[PDB]
Parts: sequence; C-alpha cells; structure tokens
Amino acid sequence: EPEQLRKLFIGGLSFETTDESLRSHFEQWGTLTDCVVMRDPNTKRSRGFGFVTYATVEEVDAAMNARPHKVDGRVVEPKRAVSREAHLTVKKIFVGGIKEDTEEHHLRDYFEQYGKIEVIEIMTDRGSGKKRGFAFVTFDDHDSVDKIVIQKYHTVNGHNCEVRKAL
Repeated sequence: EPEQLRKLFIGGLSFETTDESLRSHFEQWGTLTDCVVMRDPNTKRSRGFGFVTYATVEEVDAAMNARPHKVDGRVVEPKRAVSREAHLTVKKIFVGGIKEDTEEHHLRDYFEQYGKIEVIEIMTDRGSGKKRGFAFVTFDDHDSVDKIVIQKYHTVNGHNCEVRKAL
C-alpha cells in the first residue's frame, strides 16, 4: 500500500525510452499509477532512468519476477524505491535474534520464499562453537533482500528477528 513500496527505480534506460514506452512495457505486470522517464530539464535528453509506480506491491513483485527486462532493446535495472534511506544493493542480509536454537533449515524454510538462497551462515562462537544468535543469508538476487528488509517483522523459529542488509 504505501506508494514508496509500489515504486520501482528503473536505471539503464535506453535514451529512446519514453514515459509511454516505459509505461507500455511495465503495464504488462500490473496497473501503473505513475511512470516517468527522468529527462534533463533543459535539453530534455533522457537521464537514462525513470520510475514506475504499480497499483500494488504484488504487481511490483510480478515486475521483479519478470526480470531481466529488455525495454526498447535495452536490459534495464529495476530496483524497489528506498523504504530505508540512494540504494544499498546487497544480496546479503544479517538476521539477528535467532538465539542458540535456530538452525539452517529454519532460515532456509523462511527466507527461500523471498528468493534463491545461496548461502546460509549461522554464526557460532570461534572458540566454543556455540551459536551466537545471528546469521547471514545470501541470495542470488538483491530483490530478495529488498523485499525482506522492508518487512516490519520477521518470525523464524518463533523468534522475532531483526533483519538488516549486510554490507
């Protein structure tokens, strides 16, 4: 529902791309309430990026699931608009508050519905091997992380975890 969560920044645009062609393209995945190609204020030459705003987050998901997008012959780069202020495009997340009893399958089971998981790193003490209560999950795509980080809550193995982008 909030507009910010229904907006996609689309970089790598062909300078030929217009609001109309960008809209015609992205409308294939949902109702677009907004669609703008960023142009220079004087020359009107495209800035190479724009934004599209869907009527729903599900439509945003559909547009991201439909990548790679080739718009006007160019593979563009869609990213969800910053809930948290730019953009920190990472494929890794830190998951805190899992305690000493949340295992790898707990994390996979939960986080896999967000994207393809490549690495699950449940942190253990270097000396004792005891779980430290936090993990790192690496997906094959930044969008997984973007969907994840925007969530108000995360409950894995009964814990309310704190999930942040990992640098």
